[PDB]
Amino acid sequence: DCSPGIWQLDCTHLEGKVILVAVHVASGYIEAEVIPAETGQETAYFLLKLAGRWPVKTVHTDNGSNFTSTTVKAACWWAGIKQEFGIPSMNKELKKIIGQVRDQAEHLKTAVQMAVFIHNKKRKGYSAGERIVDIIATDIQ
Amino acid sequence: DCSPGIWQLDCTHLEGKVILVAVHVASGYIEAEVIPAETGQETAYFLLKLAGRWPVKTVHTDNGSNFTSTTVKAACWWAGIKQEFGIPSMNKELKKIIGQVRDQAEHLKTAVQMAVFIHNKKRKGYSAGERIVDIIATDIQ
Ligand SMILES: Cc1ccc(-c2c(C)c(-c3ccc4c(c3)CCCO4)c([C@H](OC(C)(C)C)C(=O)O)c(C)c2NS(C)(=O)=O)cc1C
Ligand SMILES: Cc1ccc(-c2c(C)c(-c3ccc4c(c3)CCCO4)c([C@H](OC(C)(C)C)C(=O)O)c(C)c2NS(C)(=O)=O)cc1C
Repeated sequence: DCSPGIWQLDCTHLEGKVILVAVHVASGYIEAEVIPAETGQETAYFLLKLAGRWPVKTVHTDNGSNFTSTTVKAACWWAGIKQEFGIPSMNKELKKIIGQVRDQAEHLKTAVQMAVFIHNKKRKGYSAGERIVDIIATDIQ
Repeated sequence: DCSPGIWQLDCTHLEGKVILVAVHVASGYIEAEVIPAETGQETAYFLLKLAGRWPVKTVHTDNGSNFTSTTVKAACWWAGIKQEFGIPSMNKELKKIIGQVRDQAEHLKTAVQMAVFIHNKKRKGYSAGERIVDIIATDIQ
C-alpha cells in the first residue's frame, strides 16, 4: 500500500520468546519489541504506545485472532484505530539483522532494538526512517 | 533550543513508580514509559529504542548522574549519541494529563501512554506530533 496511516502488526518467534513487529506499510519503517507473552494485554499496550507516537489510522495483521480480545478492542476504540480491510516479508529481513548482531548483546530484546536501529537507518535513495517522516510531513502539509 | 537531534531525558515519580520522560526539545514531542526501577539498564534500553525510531544526536538531562553507568555509555556509544552541553517543564504538564485520565485505566503505565497520546496530538497552530515530523523532514530535505 501507500496510505500514510496504515500499520502492519504481527508476532514472530525467536529463542522461545515472542517479538511484536509493527511495519509502517508505505515506508517499511519498523517498531519492534520483545513481549513476555503473546497476549491481548501486550498487543493493546503496544498499540497505545504506537498510536501516541505516530498517526495510526488502520492496522492490518496476518493473524486476525490477534485483534479479537476486549483489551485490544479497547485500545483501538480509544486511539480511534480501525482494522485494515484494504490489504488482502520483513520478519524474514529483521531476523537476518538480529542474527548478525546477536553476539553483540546478552539479551534478545537488546539485539532486537539494534536490529530496528539498523533497519530504520539503512539507505535503500532514503532510509525507512527518512521515508516515514517525509510521508507523514507531505501528507500533513 | 531548536536543533533537530536534541532530546531531554528525565525520570519522574508517581504512585511509587518511576516514569522515564523523553522530550524532543524543538517540538515538545514526548516519549514516556513506566520503568520497574530507576537503573542504567532501563535508561540504556530506552535510549536504544528511542535512537532506532528518531534521529537522536544529543541528549540533555537535569540529573547528570543518570548517564554515568557503563550500560548507558554503551548505548550512547553504539547509537552514536553525544551528551548535550548546549542547554545550560513538561513533567508538570504530563502529570496534569495523567491525573485527568487516571480513572480511565487500571495501570499507571496505561494512563501514561494515554497522556503521551493526548499531549502529542493536542494542537497549540500544530500539535507536537506534526511539529517533530516537519522539523525532521525539513532538516532532511
Ligand atoms: C561492566 C559491564 C556492565 C554492563 C554490561 C552490559 C551492557 C554494556 C549491555 C549493553 C548495553 C547497551 C548496548 C549493548 C549492550 C550492545 C550494543 C547496543 O547497546 C547489556 C545489555 O542489556 C541492556 C538491557 C541493554 C542494558 C545487553 O542485553 O547486552 C547488559 C545486560 C550488560 N550487562 S549487565 C547490565 O551488567 O547485566 C557489560 C559490562 C562488561
Ligand atoms: C472484560 C474486560 C477485559 C479487559 C479489561 C481491561 C482493559 C480494557 C484495559 C484497557 C485497555 C486499553 C485501554 C484502556 C484500558 C483505557 C483506555 C485506553 O486503552 C486494561 C488496561 O491494561 C492494559 C495493559 C492496557 C491492557 C488498563 O491498565 O486499564 C486492563 C488491565 C483491563 N483489564 S484486564 C486485561 O482484564 O486485567 C476490562 C474489562 C472490563
